[PDB]
Amino acid sequence: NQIDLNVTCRYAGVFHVEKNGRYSISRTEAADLCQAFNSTLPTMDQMKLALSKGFETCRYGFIEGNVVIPRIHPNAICAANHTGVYILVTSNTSHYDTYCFNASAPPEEDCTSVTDLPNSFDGPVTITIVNRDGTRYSKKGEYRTHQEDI
Ligand SMILES: CC1(C)CNCc2ccccc21
Repeated sequence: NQIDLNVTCRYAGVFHVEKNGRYSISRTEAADLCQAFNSTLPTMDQMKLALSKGFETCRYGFIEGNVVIPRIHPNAICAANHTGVYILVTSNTSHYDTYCFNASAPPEEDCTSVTDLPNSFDGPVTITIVNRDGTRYSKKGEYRTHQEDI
């Protein structure tokens, strides 16, 4: 009963969260997960500021209202060479990664490790935050509030 949450640097308080290293988060689980990080889904404006601070990924993830990939550098295999906040227009499917926004974060690039999920609740799941440098923080708990997600 174990969940890995892969997280990134924060950029103006925005970071990327990838569940179990695969597209596997629904829109409702996304909201709950950001809540567990005392965070919210970013707005498009918040994402655009993050991007300007140096944030890019090669993964689809939820923000408030859309599924996007922030791109700085054009790369053929990431959002088809687009730069800027690329918006997913057409897809059959509903599960992606998520982005989260933490207002308490530093204003620009913060590439320190994440070492807590301060707002997770009581539960049976071993939840592991995995940083990009491999550093890990684990705790027993739960964050999903929708039965359909469990
Ligand atoms: C950069 C990213 C999301 C890419 N997929 C693997 C992984 C693992 C730990 C932290 C971050 C990542």
